[PDB]
Formats: sequence, structure tokens, C-alpha cells
Amino acid sequence: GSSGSSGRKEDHARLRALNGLLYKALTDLLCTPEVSQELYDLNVELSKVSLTPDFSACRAYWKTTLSAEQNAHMEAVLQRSAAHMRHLLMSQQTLRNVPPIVFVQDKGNAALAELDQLLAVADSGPSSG
Repeated sequence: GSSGSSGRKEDHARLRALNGLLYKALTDLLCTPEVSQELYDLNVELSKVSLTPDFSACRAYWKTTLSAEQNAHMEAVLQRSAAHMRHLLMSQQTLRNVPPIVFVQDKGNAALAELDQLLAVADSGPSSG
């Protein structure tokens, strides 16, 4: 879930280092089609990485297109190309704990209306008298 306050100093050090390390390492891999041949062909480019406060799950946002079909194909290839990527990063001993990387759609089409009651109800009386 969450912890709350920051606390120690390193806390922020690991959060910034881990967030930046994964962001720099992740984007670096997408630079050479050596490993991610399919990924490169797509020409994907990271934009922002969202890491959990508990240092458990590691979410990453990548520039997506305006087409579900296109995003699906890219997401499918990028997703399956994550596991291997995770190992490639492990090499960097500097990294203490490397959590699982999960790609999430930026423009995640989310339409959830909070309409429960449907009836114009209200008390008012503009009648002067």
C-alpha cells in the first residue's frame, strides 16, 4: 500500500537513483536493436517512469499512439520484451533490488462515470411572495 512520511535520507536517494537508473537503462536498451530488434523497429521512446513507494512494482510509461490496435501490438511486443530487458539491467551490480517492470498506457482510455441517481431534485423558490 504505502508508508507515509519519507524518514531516512537514503530513502530519496534510492528512489531517485532507482527511478533514474531504470529510466536511463531502459531507454538505453531501446537505443540498440541488438537485443530488442522488434522494439527498435517500432522506434519507441520512454517519457516517464512511475515507481511504487514500497519499491515493489515498477511502472513505466511509454509514448503510445492514438490507435488501440497499434498500442496493442506495440504493448504486446514491448511487454514480452520486458523479462529479458530486466535481466540485461541486472548486470549493473550498483542496483540493489530490481523490481518487475510493467508498461502502462499513458492515454489509458478510462471512462467511468459516477452517476448513480438520475432525477433533477432540488429545493428552491424564486417566488418573491
